[PDB]
Amino acid sequence: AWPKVQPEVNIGVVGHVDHGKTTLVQAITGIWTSKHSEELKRGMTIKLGYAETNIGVCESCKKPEAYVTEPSCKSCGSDDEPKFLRRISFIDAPGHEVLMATMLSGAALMDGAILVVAANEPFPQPQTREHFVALGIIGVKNLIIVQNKVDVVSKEEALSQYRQIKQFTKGTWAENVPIIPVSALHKINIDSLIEGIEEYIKTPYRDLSQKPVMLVIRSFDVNKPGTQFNELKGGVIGGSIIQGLFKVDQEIKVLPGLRVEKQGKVSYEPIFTKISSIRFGDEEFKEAKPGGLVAIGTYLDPSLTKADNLLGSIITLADAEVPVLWNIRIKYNLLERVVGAKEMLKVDPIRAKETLMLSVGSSTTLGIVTSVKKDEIEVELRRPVAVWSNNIRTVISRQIAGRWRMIGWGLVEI
Ligand SMILES: Nc1nc2c(ncn2[C@@H]2O[C@H](COP(=O)(O)OP(=O)(O)NP(=O)(O)O)[C@@H](O)[C@H]2O)c(=O)[nH]1
Ligand SMILES: Nc1nc2c(ncn2[C@@H]2O[C@H](COP(=O)(O)OP(=O)(O)O)[C@@H](O)[C@H]2O)c(=O)[nH]1
Repeated sequence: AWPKVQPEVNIGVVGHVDHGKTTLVQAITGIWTSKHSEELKRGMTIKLGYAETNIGVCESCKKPEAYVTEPSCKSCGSDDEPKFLRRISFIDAPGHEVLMATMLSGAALMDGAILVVAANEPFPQPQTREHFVALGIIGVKNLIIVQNKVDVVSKEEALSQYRQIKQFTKGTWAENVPIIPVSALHKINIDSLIEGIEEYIKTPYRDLSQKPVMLVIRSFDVNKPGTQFNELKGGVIGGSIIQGLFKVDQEIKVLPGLRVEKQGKVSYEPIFTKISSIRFGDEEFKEAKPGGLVAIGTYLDPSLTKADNLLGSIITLADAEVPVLWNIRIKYNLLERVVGAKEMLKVDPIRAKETLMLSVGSSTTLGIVTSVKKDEIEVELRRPVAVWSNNIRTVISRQIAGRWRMIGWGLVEI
């Protein structure tokens, strides 16, 4: 049989609202991310859609038809069980997509991505352009561009758009990003895309020795009304593990931790607890490595997690040595101009004393610029951030319009 393992890679599906995301993830996993089917034990997030599936391959059959997401090769001859390759995950935003602190969270999480393009829409729609830059900012490594709705246009028209795309990434990092044409609605050429993600979005190297770090993006009080006091469960923490691994029964801590305001002065003292359980989807595990969205059971007073109280925090082992700074130094790189409302907009260089919004992992706090230089700036922060590794990508954003907007990215230096 195939093994009941956990996902080992996260793929985010980004698509201009109405190009195919929700349906495309379904054509692959067989699940509908956005609005869906179970909560009694089905993995949930702050708001974003999420789905997982196994990936296999039939040894006898030819490709791409040989890739399967289920343990069967009948579809092409064999009564033989196909070869398992890996279990994967998909994340996307329900009938929408950026939401501004969401696209920033899903960044330290995404291992690769998929840009959905409607084949019956002139390329590139505005929202696609910004998705495109957002991905560059985010540092999206492995990318695949999917030409959706290809079944509603002619081969020639599809080809026409194909070129437009190829000659839009003609001079960017996307230079070679593959373009795969499909129909998520009617499921057409879906097998090629699965080949395409097996080739272009490979599972990243995993140094299992690195110190464990998980980004918290969800947390709650699982207890239902009526629960008896001696029978209630500890708080629960949903997040994605970035590096290392966590095991049930390990002592851990939450950073920055608990916000305490003694003497009218704010300050955060880390929150300690132990892992009571690890769950991926609806199945329990012993350990939790990077890949997929994991649910961690603790021994925390439900008041602590209740209603995503711990969102933006990170979990590490109790003795892990992780700074928690209220002032950080960032080696940055801005954008020349941002996708403005009308047509464009030019970004002003970082001016001192102006308030910005940085993203660190699943964190997003506002800070005041205290220092500003060619390649570096320093900022005071409203709330502190845990810095588990040296250079951790950060996303600088400015309330350009009336709405915050990415204006560059940088590395947190310590
Ligand atoms: N690791 C782990 N995860 C669990 C356990 N029990 C439940 N979960 C997680 O809890 C999730 C569902 O949470 P949910 O019941 O919707 O929280 P809630 O009851 O809406 N919080 P509230 O009652 O304040 O509205 C599932 O996706 C599942 O993974 C457990 O014992 N261990
Ligand atoms: N013809 C065609 N229609 C599609 C395809 N994928 C999705 N659709 C249509 O678009 C709708 C879903 O749009 P949706 O995926 O929710 O937009 P999103 O939430 O931004 O991803 C469905 O009602 C489908 O009828 C496709 O591959 N081909």
